[PDB]
Amino acid sequence: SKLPENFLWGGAVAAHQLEGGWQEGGKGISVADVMTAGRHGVAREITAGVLEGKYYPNHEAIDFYHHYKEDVKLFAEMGFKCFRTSIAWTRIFPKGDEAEPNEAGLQFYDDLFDECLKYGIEPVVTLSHFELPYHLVTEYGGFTNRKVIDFFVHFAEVCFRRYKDKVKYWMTFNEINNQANYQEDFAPFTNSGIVYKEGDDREAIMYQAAHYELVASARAVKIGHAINPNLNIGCMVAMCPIYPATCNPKDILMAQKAMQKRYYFADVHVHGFYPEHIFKYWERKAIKVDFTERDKKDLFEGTVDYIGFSYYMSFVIDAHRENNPYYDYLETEDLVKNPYVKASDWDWQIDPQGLRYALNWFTDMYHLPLFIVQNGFGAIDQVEADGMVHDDYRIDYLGAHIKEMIKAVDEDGVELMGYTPWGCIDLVSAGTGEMRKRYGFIYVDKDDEGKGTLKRSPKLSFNWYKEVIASNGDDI
Amino acid sequence: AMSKLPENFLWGGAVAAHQLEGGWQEGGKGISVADVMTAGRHGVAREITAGVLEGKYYPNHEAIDFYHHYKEDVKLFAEMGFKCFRTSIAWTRIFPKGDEAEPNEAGLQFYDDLFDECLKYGIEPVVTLSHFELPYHLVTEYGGFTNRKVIDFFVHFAEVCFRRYKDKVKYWMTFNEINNQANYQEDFAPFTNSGIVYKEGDDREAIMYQAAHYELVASARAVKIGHAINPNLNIGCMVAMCPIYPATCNPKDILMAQKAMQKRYYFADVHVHGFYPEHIFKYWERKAIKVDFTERDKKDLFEGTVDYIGFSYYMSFVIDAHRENNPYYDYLETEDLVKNPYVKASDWDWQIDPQGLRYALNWFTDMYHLPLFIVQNGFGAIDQVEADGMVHDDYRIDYLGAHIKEMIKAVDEDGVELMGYTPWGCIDLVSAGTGEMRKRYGFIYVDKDDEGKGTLKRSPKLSFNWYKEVIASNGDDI
Ligand SMILES: O=P(O)(O)OC[C@H]1O[C@@H](OC[C@H]2O[C@@H](O)[C@H](O)[C@@H](O)[C@@H]2O)[C@H](O)[C@@H](O)[C@@H]1O
Ligand SMILES: O=P(O)(O)OC[C@H]1O[C@@H](OC[C@H]2O[C@@H](O)[C@H](O)[C@@H](O)[C@@H]2O)[C@H](O)[C@@H](O)[C@@H]1O
Repeated sequence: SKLPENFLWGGAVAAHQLEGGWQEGGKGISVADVMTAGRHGVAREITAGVLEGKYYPNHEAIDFYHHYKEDVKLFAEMGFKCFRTSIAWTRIFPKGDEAEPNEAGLQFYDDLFDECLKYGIEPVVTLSHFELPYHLVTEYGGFTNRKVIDFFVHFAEVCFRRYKDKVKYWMTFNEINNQANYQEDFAPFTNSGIVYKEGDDREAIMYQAAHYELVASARAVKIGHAINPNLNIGCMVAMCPIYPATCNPKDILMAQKAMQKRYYFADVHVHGFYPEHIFKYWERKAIKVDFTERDKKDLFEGTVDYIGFSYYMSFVIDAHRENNPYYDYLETEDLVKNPYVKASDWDWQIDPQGLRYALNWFTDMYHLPLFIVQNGFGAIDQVEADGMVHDDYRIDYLGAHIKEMIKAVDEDGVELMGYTPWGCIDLVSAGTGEMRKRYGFIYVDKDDEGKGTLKRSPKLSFNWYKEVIASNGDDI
Repeated sequence: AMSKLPENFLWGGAVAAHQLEGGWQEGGKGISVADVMTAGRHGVAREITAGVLEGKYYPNHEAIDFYHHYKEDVKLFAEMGFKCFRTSIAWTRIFPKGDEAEPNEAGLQFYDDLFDECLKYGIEPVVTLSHFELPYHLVTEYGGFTNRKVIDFFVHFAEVCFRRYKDKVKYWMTFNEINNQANYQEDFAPFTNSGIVYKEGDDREAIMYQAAHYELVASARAVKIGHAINPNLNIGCMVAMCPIYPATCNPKDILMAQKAMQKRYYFADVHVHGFYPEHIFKYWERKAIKVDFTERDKKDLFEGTVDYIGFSYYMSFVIDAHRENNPYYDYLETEDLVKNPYVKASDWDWQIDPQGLRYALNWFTDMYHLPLFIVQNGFGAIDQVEADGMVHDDYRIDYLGAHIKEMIKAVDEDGVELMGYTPWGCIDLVSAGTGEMRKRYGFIYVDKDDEGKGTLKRSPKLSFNWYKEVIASNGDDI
């Protein structure tokens, strides 16, 4: 085979997107519990707490909390070699600032992790995934507050210890670089728990939180390895490679400066220091960041073991916008459409070839092992009279990507730990809080009005993926 | 009130021993590879003759007699106010055949006198150990750098120079533009980079990779002994940086660009990181290229990484996926590249893209986080002397000006770490590619034509006083 024997095939999810039981076992209100439903072309509403008259899809989600044994069993039917999820911060520390963790909460993950380990499924765990306690947001302002660093490090330490011999693979902060787009409220609210107000420099406040998180990460990495040196602790960034529209030298420069801005987090996770261009940017913009000598030391001592990343699409930038003499990157303004590729009904361009670019790029910059912890295809699914979703459009997409990651390993020589398709069981979509935007090999009976039996049934892609794993990639 | 560039920025001018020196037999200097290369023209290759052949014109034999003129010439460098001066040590001046037990004293003394003369004016020498001029005996007798035995010979040479000049030269580089031979389809680079003489049947690519590996090992070893002799020496690598742009956002074009860069600059990853990128090893399998490569070599490479990246910039390239039957995205420099439709070009069809210099600087910075040194940049054009007795080379001034502006942006806005800036061919010399005098790069005009005649008189061009003023104001006033 072309992939190494122990290659980690699996499937990915996040606590707040699937678990449900948002109030069970003392679980506290998380940022996710206050975001209402939306849709393609309509933003999710972020409320000042749980308001009457609103629908909050994450509250009940797909009730994985009461269903996990049945679902894990399916994951084992496909033959997962691993399973990625996050530990819900608000199940361990309801409000965030407690001196002691919620035991019921630790127990739930004990029970979940034991369940996977029965079938030989190695857990892969993300510490923060879009679900910090909503209390740290109201009470402290989220990761704008330096003291929240220690709250995260407490939470991580607790988690490392309880699971030091059950969980081999960890990631600190989910897609730490989504907030690179400070222009809208989603990323800053979910990466970082930032609610903006009048006169706030949104960009300035984003960089501070990002810095606190990068520093929280480096401290957590360090502490993990002390507890169990064998732990593998990685970072996690959303990779959307950014292509220059043409060989016009300005487009070229725009592309390079955009990548630099979108992925400086990686350089810090990896090299242990900020690149010079960020400081130059801050000076230019008069952005001041609370950045200490101790921070600088934590960052250099807390670099990651591998890079985990999501991949769904690629972008294209050009130099069309004038009044940009410094070549700033505006995610909401500088991006144009790639004429050479197709897209989803949500307009996420489909570019499997970009997965290979990405893998090569990470490899060339960083020379660390890599882990595709999210890749997937969100689409409308229908049920055929035969009772099964025939999702060949999903199979085609996953398929084309696998073929490219294999080329990268076999022809290019990148070290890739594994591959984890995203939303492996139908779940509440992050960007939209939509059920109708489905990603799973497994269909869950529930719609965007929250009606349905919630019964699960396999999709056409279920057996397909099963054969993929069993063939270790030789059968696409 | 500070400048955008550091106060100790190393402004200077660059050349190579075999293109200006002459005295190609003086002091027992041996025949080098350049001494058997005839003169050419744009479109017409120089001829690589087997030995020095009667009835053939070899322009490097006399060049501009800098060997006799150096003192007055260095005086001109001082007049413009150079902070540094870059040249190479002619290998064949130290080891005429290359395999001697003991070095040549007269050759050593020459560079002693030359370096002394620079320092009399406060000009810091920047030295390149191998610059397209290895001993020709090593070609005929050993097969050049295709022979593991030449690693030793080179390191012995590096060692002698490091010793002799350990308190005179602070800035060194090992192999000039070591990556040119990435273009192995044509004879030039492989023969100048590496002393390779191909015959019918050769796997040109495979042989290039071997010589390159040996030079990379020889480079690591030189770095290590240089530092042992004096840990303060700055010893760098030297690569030709022609950045390679994808034609369009077609993913296939994007990938051709990334893979081309990977192919053309792996040299740098080795110099900097101290090991090969995996993609090379993978590539070598697909091609069944066998490279003689010991654990000892592994160790040397990993331990002799460089202090800084010296590079040359002249232009940007463009690539696309138009070529058929390339399912693995191999890179052929003579076939995959297309013209940039957005820029202008010199009379020798070199494209002018100063913004590409800024891209280059960020690329090195992003990949390697080392100090960079722009050690060659220049504009080759036809000069004519006006009635005031001076060449009015505004074209040159404009070219250099534009590049300098971009590099300032890289520093002042992008934060790259740049040690200095060395316009190439600061004095009119014999060109690499063509062995031409008419392709002038200089701030200083040398009266000598392509038929070998002229008084060899030196005189300032208009750019002379321009550069002087660029330096005096540390780039403030371009
Ligand atoms: O549910 P969604 O909206 O389809 O998102 C998919 C899945 O991937 C990750 O985020 C997806 C993307 O959402 C935006 O922030 C940007 O377009 C991208 O940067 C980002 O990758 C999340 O990890 C996950 O929770 C999402 O459900
Ligand atoms: O060949 P020229 O006109 O002298 O210009 C090159 C000059 O700078 C450096 O570049 C070498 C060039 O040789 C050509 O054959 C290639 O096509 C170019 O890509 C390459 O840059 C040399 O280091 C120097 O010796 C040359 O004089």
